[PDB]
Amino acid sequence: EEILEMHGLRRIIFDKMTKAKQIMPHFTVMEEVDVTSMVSILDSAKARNRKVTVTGFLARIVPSILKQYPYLNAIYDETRRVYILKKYYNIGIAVDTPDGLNVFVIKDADRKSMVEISAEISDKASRARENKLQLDEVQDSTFTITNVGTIGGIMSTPIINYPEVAILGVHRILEREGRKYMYLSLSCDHRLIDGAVATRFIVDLKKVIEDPNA
Amino acid sequence: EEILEMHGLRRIIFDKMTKAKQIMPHFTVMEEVDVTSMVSILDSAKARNRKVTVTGFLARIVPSILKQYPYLNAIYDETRRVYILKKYYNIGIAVDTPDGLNVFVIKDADRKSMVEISAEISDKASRARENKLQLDEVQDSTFTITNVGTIGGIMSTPIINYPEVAILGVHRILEREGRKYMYLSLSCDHRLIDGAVATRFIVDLKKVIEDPNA
Amino acid sequence: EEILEMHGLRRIIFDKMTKAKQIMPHFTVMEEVDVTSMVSILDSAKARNRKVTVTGFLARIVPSILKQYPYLNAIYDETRRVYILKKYYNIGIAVDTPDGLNVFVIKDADRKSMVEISAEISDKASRARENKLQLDEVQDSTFTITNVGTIGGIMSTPIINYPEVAILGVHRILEREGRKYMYLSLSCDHRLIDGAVATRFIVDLKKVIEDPNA
Repeated sequence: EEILEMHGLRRIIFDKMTKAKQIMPHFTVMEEVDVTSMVSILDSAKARNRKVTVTGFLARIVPSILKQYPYLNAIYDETRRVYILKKYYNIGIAVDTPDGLNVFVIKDADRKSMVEISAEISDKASRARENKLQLDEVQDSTFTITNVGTIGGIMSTPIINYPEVAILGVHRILEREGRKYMYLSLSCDHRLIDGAVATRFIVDLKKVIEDPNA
Repeated sequence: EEILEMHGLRRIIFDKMTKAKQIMPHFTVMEEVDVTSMVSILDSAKARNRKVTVTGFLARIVPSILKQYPYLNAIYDETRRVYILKKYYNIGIAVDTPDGLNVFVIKDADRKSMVEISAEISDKASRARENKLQLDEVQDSTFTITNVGTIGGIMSTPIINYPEVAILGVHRILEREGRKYMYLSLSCDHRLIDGAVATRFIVDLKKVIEDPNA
Repeated sequence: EEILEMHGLRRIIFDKMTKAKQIMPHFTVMEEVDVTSMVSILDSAKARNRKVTVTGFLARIVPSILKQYPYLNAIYDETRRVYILKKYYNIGIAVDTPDGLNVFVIKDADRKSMVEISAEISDKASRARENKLQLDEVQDSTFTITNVGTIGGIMSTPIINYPEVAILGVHRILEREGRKYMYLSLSCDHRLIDGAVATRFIVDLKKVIEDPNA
């Protein structure tokens, strides 16, 4: 066998993790979403004004509900028993780059329209692959979203990006009967966030992918 | 952006949850259940009787299945080595108060009718929203159950209330095809609760909800 | 109320699990699989070929796909600094004993046929539930599987057999359309197995169960 060691980016992502759930107890909850009301909304706009990705539409909605539920847009400090509830919203996006999993951020997401946020993730991801991305662009994720759906998968239990307080898992689309379905999940620090309040969050969010007309 | 320090109640959970998935490695399972037979025994004793809730119900069945699966109801102590299994089954239950989440214990659930159990849940739940609960009433839980199935959600990897040795996760009543199913989840310390002996229990339970004609 | 502490097997697993989800942080993804082609492939081969098990079938394909993601067939280490990816494929498949859970290795599995495999898995099994098993047959698992779908449960968050770096949960099969599906959960270490690769693995498994023919 060939023993192989640890890298830079690999040593980072190793470390982020060994710590993330060294000190954040993970709770994870899910619902499903009648995404048919969603799915077509991109297809009509993928018709005129490419693009809006699935990643891209979600990041559009997610902030305005973290607005109602503040406990989820927050950070975990080393002053120990402490807080940082961030009022501004820069959301993280986990992408696969040939070296290892890289998180980056959408500058004030609660400001950007559908297309912009989607043109940006396009801008940064292929730039994230060619490993030419900059110090400021990977920093200050108040919250973060992980899509596996462009590969596959029903539902996962993702590990929260430290030191945020919450992460959200996008997955593959379904087709139950005869509507378009998809499972979403939520993982969080089960101390700064209850059971109930994590779930109360996903339903208010679900309701705006349920009703994009709201 | 805002700050602050860890609160009385919130801090008790903070510590409890860190010392939860800090000592106890988590294993969770999910089994689907047909609650159709259940739903209408809810709707029939909703009218000619009253109460007997989605929660208040399960609390009635669980203590007897724990009579068969002894490993599931014991609390984990100070000393490593030791386990202590308990022969007296009172279940704790997960109510969200305004002051943070709570766990009260309807005692010896094996000697109270679905009605008492579902009065006692609401009796105590109503007072839990004023933390006007007695220190006595929130004690000694051998097992615990948690209902987001009021607020929403189809699936969970929940956190065992420490020092108990497992937990059960109640969810939303999805209607697939023409009958009613809700997913259940059970997490537990996989040090004494094996791969099988977890599934074996939630598989034995799956029966009891799937025919309350028992 | 009964003390009862720790025995032989109980100690080996307790200790093995305490330390498992104590170093290795646990990310896990689920995929649903159309096993109708598999299931009918069993029954045509059961009416005449004595074998093959749900396990053993899965087990045959497993090493094939580890030969495509080098990372999942690996085992963690002493001094932190190291990782050792394994090149031969020995799949440890875990069944029940009377004392608790056991794991044993169906060794160099990429060579053996589905009939070959399933005869071995059922052999070592009835042995291990008699605790009549060699130090030999419990050697170098490069990768672990856990079928509780013989008991029930659509899914679980199975914890990786230490220090192997991936695991796979096998589950209860349910009829939908009604076609035939079950869920496939793969847990693993999130230090190496980035999100995308876990999924990229269990879409790459999901695709083989669905097309056993090309």
